[PDB]
Amino acid sequence: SNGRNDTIPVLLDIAERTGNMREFINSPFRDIYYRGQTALHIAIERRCKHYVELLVAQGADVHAQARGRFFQPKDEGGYFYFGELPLSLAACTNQPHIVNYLTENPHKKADMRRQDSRGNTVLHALVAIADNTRE
Amino acid sequence: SNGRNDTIPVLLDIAERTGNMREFINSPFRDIYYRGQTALHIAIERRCKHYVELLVAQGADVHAQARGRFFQPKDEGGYFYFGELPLSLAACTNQPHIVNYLTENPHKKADMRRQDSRGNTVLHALVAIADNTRENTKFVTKMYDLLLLKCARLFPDSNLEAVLNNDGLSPLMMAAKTGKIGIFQHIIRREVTDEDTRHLSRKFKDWAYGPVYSSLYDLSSLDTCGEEASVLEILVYNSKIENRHEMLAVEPINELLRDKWRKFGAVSFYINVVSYLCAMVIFTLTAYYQVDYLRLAGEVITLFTGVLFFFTNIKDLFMKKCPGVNSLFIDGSFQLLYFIYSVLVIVSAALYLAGIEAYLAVMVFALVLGWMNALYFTRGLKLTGTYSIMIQKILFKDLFRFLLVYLLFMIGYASALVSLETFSTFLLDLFKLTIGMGDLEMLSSTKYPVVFIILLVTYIILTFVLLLNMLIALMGETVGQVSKESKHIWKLQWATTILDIERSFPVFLRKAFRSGEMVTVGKSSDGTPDRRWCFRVDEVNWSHW
Amino acid sequence: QKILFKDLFRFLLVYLLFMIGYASALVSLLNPSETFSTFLLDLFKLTIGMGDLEMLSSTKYPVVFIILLVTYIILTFVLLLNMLIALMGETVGQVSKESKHIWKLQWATTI
Ligand SMILES: Cc1nc(C)c(-c2csc(Nc3ccc(C(=O)N4[C@@H]5CC[C@H]4CN(c4ncc(C(F)(F)F)cn4)C5)cn3)n2)s1
Repeated sequence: SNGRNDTIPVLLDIAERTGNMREFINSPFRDIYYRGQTALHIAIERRCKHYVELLVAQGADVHAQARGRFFQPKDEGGYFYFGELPLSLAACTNQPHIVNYLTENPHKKADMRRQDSRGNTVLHALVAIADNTRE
Repeated sequence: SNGRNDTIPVLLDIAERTGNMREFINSPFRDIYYRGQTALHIAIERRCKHYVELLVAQGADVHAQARGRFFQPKDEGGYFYFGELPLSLAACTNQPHIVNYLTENPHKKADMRRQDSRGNTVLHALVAIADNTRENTKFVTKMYDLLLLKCARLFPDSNLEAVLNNDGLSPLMMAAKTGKIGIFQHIIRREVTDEDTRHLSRKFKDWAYGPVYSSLYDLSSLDTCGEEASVLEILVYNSKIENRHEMLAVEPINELLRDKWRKFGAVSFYINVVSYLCAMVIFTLTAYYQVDYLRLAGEVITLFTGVLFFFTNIKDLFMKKCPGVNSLFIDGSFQLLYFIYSVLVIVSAALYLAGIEAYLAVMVFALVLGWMNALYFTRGLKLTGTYSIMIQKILFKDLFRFLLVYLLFMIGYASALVSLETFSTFLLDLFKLTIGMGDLEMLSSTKYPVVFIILLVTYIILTFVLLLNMLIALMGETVGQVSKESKHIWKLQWATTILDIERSFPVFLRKAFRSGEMVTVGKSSDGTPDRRWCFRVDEVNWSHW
Repeated sequence: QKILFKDLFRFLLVYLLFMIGYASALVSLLNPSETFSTFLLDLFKLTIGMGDLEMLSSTKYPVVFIILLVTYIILTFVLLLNMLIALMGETVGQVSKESKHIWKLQWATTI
């Protein structure tokens, strides 16, 4: 709410003492509709640059796959197909700052050449999301 | 003058000296035109704030009923209807400061729930004054919001919009029936984001994932399973036809009609059509034989269909009926055809039992009118609905007044031509001649071989060329302008068919096929969830994030 | 092809519907079985005006039969000709640009 939530820093502070920091920021939702969507996907689609920076600073993942039925083309019975990668999600939601940060960061960067399950790269996803409008 | 006269405070001082201040500043004009307009109404309508504050300071009256004939709707013979309250008058003249002050003031305040002699609240008055213009709809919607929110903050109870007038109409159905796109559309997709006053909204934000926004429209009054007054039935039946199309094309209504179609509407119609075609085939087979037991069963089936149509047409009298439905193509035009076909069938049966030999003529007329009736069921597709609308327009035009007076023109010119029982014979001969199957043998018996020659040439000219040209030009004028209202009245016909199918179902069947879904859209007093029958409409927008 | 698809089927459907209904109604006034083909042929001939009305006098009631024939002729001819003319005019005044756009497609296809 209101662009910030102070709980996450304390939650990560607890998690690192629990000794599961690599496993903590990872959540392949067993549900069919939300299969593979980790916390980085949520942080990116919420347009929260600071939280994306924080989560990638802990070194979780930059190549997580959003394989759920929700994350499928409308022809297959989905609602939003952006590719299946956090970089593809950032590119398909019009977040240039997130794309820039994910491409050039010290911790871990997602290569633009990576292909999802369908083989689509970031540009294939950008083509898929585009409709013949102006904005 | 110049916004201030200094005589008012002095006169009020004299009045308070005289000890009649309650009766001094109160002016129930006994004139029939101004029956009730007190000084507060005059102060407010002059766009003056300091004087209205000054007069209301001593507490004269704030709920004065301006029952005058001048303060009545233009349809009743007035010139300005604003409700009948100073608060409603201030709200109907775009005076946000006056309406603000009249509510949050120490001395005396006007409750927004108060109703005039018509039962109209201030929101009803705002709906009544609104028309379909930008500079009007702007402040009407803005101050309708303002008033709804203000009545929501104070009195944490049922919203002001839930108060019905003496006709049972809330502002929503009042706007739907009277035909205002502005306030009606604003109410339909009303979204309030404040936490305290959130239950007032009618369009929610169920879920969102980047550039996809699944909004959740409310169907509190749009779709009611019979046991309430509904906006949709009023829109389709009781509204201003001049402006009915633009209000059936709003966000929930059109997709709600499509959902009803897909659910039961389209499939009821196909069951409804195939049955009528089968009945028409059975009736044709029965007529072709006029085995006798089988054709008697077919005749019984035909009589059953005829009596069903007769009961359907008669039962409408005790229901929504008696408009000027003689020219409307919203199933009003086909309703008279239904009734005529049923009456022909019934009269044929009666003459079949009364011994009159003219039974078969009426029965065959019933069969042919029944096939022209089977032409009705092409409303299921726009490509065929437009064709049906055009062909029915021509049938409702071609055979009527101009063709009728064309027959009368034949009558008159036959009467003029005869003899410068022979009248009827010459009439038949001329009728055959005009089509081309007649003969010119009448020239021999003419007493004047001159005059008639040129006269017959002129008669042929007018009867054939002129009438054919004007008849063709009739559809020539129609088509170019009606290319769009063809589909407009097609939409009206489709919606009317869906709603008429829906009514015939029992209440439990309507609830079984009820559209939308129950959603907990928020919290209320005592933590009770808002269980509103809502209608999801998924959307997409790459402009706001 | 556009006229054959969208318009020819509707015209034929309406024409056959009216013809079958009215022909069955007229046969309902028969006097004795196999007269279906001959009666349909004579009605079709009378539609343009080349037919014979010899069988008309054999019916019991001449007035209603003649009136119904007149209604058949006027309604079918006027309505069907008017709908043909109106639909073709509207099509050629509306989708000429769409046909222009289309022709390019099979031109490129042929290439
Ligand atoms: C201009 C007009 N004036 C009047 C008075 C009109 C009028 C009134 S009733 C009527 N014509 C009727 C009446 C009754 C029925 C009928 O038995 N039904 C309806 C609803 C349930 C049941 C089966 N059906 C159906 N249910 C689900 C599907 C699914 F599988 F797709 F889900 C498919 N089909 C349709 C059909 N048609 N016409 S019309």
